[PDB]
Amino acid sequence: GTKIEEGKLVIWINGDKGYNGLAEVGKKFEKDTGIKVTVEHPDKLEEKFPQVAATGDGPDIIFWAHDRFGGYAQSGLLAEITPAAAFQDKLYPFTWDAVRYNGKLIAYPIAVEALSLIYNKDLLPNPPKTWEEIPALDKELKAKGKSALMFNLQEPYFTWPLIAADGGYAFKYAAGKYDIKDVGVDNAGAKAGLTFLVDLIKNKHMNADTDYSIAEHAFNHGETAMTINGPWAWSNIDTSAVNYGVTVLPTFKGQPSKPFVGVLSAGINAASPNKELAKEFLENYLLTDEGLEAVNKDKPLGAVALKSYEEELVKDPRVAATMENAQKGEIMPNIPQMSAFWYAVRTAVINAASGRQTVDAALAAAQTNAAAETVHCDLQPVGPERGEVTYTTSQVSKGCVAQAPNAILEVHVLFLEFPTGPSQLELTLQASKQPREVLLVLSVNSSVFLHLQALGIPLHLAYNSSLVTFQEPPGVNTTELPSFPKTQILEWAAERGPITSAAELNDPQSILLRLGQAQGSLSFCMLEASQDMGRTLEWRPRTPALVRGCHLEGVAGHKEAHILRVLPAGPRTVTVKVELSCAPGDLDAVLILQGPPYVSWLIDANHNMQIWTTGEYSFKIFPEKNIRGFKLPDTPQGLLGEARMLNASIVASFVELPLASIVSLHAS
Ligand SMILES: OC[C@H]1O[C@H](O[C@H]2[C@H](O)[C@@H](O)[C@@H](O)O[C@@H]2CO)[C@H](O)[C@@H](O)[C@@H]1O
Ligand SMILES: *[C@@H]1O[C@H](CO)[C@@H](O)[C@H](O)[C@H]1NC(C)=O
Repeated sequence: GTKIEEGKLVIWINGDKGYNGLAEVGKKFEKDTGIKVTVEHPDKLEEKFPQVAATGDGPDIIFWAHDRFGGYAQSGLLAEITPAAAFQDKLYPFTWDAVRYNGKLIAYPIAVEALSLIYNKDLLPNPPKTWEEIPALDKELKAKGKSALMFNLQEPYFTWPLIAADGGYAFKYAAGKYDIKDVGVDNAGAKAGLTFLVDLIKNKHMNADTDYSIAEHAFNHGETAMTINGPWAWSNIDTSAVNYGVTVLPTFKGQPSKPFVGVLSAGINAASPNKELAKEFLENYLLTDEGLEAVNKDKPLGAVALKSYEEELVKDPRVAATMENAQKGEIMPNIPQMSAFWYAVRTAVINAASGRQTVDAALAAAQTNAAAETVHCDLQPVGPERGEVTYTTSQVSKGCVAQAPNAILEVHVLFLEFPTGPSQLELTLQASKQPREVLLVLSVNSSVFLHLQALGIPLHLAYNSSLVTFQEPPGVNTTELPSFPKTQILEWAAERGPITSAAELNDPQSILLRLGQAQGSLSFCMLEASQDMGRTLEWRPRTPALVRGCHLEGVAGHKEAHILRVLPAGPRTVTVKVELSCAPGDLDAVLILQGPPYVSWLIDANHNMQIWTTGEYSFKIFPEKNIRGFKLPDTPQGLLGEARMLNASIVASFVELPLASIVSLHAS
């Protein structure tokens, strides 16, 4: 995972999309502006983004169907989109409606996705028009060693068209609003579609464990005559020798299959310093005939939101079929509750298809699990002038800690990466309790002025003399760092001695390295993503956390709530420093500290404020006096509600951080 860096763009998009073409567009944008663009497709990126954006990192731009973005915007994780009317006129209005949340545009619409029925012409010159005739057809095809239909059953998105065919829906829309207390997952028609699916699996016309890979591999090799998929899937079929047609989904109970219409959208991370660059890229490069053509060449986008290129794409009969099915379905709601809904429906379908539940029990349960938490406010990013949060953590982008029994020399490796320009770094090596000599290998990404503190350590240095400049240089204990890739640097260093710790740090402001603190028993040091270095390494990153806040409506008086939520495995004391500036002589404020059960809080504040925490807390002035905490809500909205209970009209600070040792908050 590439961290955010000012002057560059990170982009997340699902692994089934045309990220190759999108990266091509990024190479164009880089050529023009000199801004590099890194496109990646992490697994479950839609569930990862909300957690990662709150820490300040994550992609500058996230690509996903609109249904999720509402959630993100409720948590204050997306910047407001303010395109010029001239640009707004270039895309269809309804695609803008998809990205409308509380009157604000939260993303850019890209494409319009809808599932279609893909069939093999050689196997099925005349594909059935109804679900009901599929079984009778699968008998005939199984006689020939084939199957009628195979599509992904592990995601409710693919099976929804049949559930919704009769009276099935997610959230009823009326009076210009979605009613979150009205859900149509457990109704009769949904039960009928899902019961017909369960009847297909029950008769061995489909395999309950079939997934995306199984269905794609099966259809591309001619094992099955039919599959259900979206535009993105046509490319891999083109490579295959299969002669395929793309047409309207079958009817169920005489009614057309209603797929959920998605709108591939690009949201701009509220933690991004490159917002203006992301708007430039999305508006003037990605959304053009050329850009959308480059992406669509890799993986078809379906119908694009951009009108000029849509007028060309509609000439594709496959896109025409996508539109035909989309016209019969329902654009997904974009509300924050959709996530929960999806989870529920998922576990329902699965459990109902595996036989663990009856359709009735599975769907009733779905209706109950879809219930979402109470929302107390819409969070909003807070600017630097209002508040700033800096912290020290033990977590690293990549890291490893290991023990070296009997080793006469131990090796520590640091892969340090910095943005453009000279950077300043403080590095301190802390001696272990007692003669073992140490090797420090530090490779740097740019020029760095370094304060190295190593006291009573028989230390050897390995670095680049041209990039690293010392405030206090040593004369003799130095080795010129060879220019290898990182893995080869690790092996080169291992040729001198075993590696006890290694870490890749992005734009570190300060670093502390503790010798002889090796945790557990691990003899080989292997880099793992998002590793917790424990006591071995503690560093202060330069990028600050994402601070958020809001106003709690219907709450009298002026009372500020400052919330810090530490994210999740042993007893840990988090130091929390609070500096409130321009605070009135008498200020009513509360500090809410939420974290796992194993976290104690050590509080130091320049102001006298209420204290509301989990676990236990102690003031920095009274180390050994322990005050037991309360049981606090786990969710962000839960904590906001706890703030409302405390008569807080204004949430001044809201921060979410992982595995933090020290946390300094500042608010004015
Ligand atoms: O199944 C739950 C899932 O449904 C939708 O995800 C789609 C997505 O819209 C398509 O672009 C493509 O990636 O297929 C996905 C299903 O595998 C929702 O957009 C998503 O929020 C939800 O998790
Ligand atoms: C530092 O590394 C990051 C990612 O590895 C890269 O984007 C950036 O350009 C590098 N800095 C320099 C000065 O090359």
